[PDB]
Amino acid sequence: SANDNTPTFPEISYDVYVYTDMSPGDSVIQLTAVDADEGSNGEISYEILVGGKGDFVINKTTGLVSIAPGVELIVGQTYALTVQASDNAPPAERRHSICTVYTEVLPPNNQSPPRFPQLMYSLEVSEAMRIGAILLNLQATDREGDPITYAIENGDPQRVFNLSETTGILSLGKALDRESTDRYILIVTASDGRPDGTSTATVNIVVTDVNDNAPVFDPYLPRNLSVVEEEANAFVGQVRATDPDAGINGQVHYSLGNFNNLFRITSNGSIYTAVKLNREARDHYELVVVATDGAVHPRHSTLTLYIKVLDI
Ligand SMILES: [Ca+2]
Ligand SMILES: [Ca+2]
Ligand SMILES: [Ca+2]
Ligand SMILES: [Ca+2]
Ligand SMILES: [Ca+2]
Repeated sequence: SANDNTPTFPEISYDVYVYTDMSPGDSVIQLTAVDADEGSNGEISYEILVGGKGDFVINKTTGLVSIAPGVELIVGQTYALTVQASDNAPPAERRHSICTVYTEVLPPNNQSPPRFPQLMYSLEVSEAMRIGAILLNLQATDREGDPITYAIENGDPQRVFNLSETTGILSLGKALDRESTDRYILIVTASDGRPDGTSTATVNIVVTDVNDNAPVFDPYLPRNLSVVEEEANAFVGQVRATDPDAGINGQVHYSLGNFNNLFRITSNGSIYTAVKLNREARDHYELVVVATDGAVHPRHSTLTLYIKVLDI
């Protein structure tokens, strides 16, 4: 006879779920539309029209949608597959119907780990930062809404830092000092709860300097010194101090607390007689030299030297 019946699906739409762990060729859904108008015209030919985006395919005669060749399914991905049941009458006398498949990609067994907003974090702290002061909230959220367990794993042997098990706030647990340790680099972890479900991340704490160390003089350098009389710019002796702080806070500058019209001092701390010294006038000069770090909010140190002038 003629073509008299339209190839029809039983439903309008299909919600079906797909996973990350799937491989090419794995069956997604068997769609079967009835035409039942027997002839060439009773014989159906399926086809995805649009919305597969290269990650899906249907077998023409069977009506079976499968994962396409060579594709990796990204998680949390929407797809809407319009699939067309075409009957095999001539093009003139053809009939068509449509059906839409609504798919979402999931994680393997639908449970990713909890993920951090970043893979690395760069912090900065002053060694002077108050104990208990919060450094960083590590709010790593969990796709499925599971409860999170935070904890540091490596990079903190001291436990100088405390990461709240529940809240993910990173407080400071013991007092910082920069000379002890100049920077910490932690490894931190969120837990889904099961072993498969745990992400990692790295925090890079960098401690910055305060002037909390006065320049200390070398203990062994000579304090009891000699000089020749009747000589301007004559060498007397040398002092030396150091500062375990850094920057301008590390640089030491030598100054004289007395006798600065008589004696002078260099950048390096060498002391010279600025004028023609004399034994008949003054054979005991008890001089005090001062080291001051060249810093904002500076610190001082003193050293009384014992200079006794000789003649020859
Ligand atoms: Ca038909
Ligand atoms: Ca999870
Ligand atoms: Ca310090
Ligand atoms: Ca200092
Ligand atoms: Ca310091």
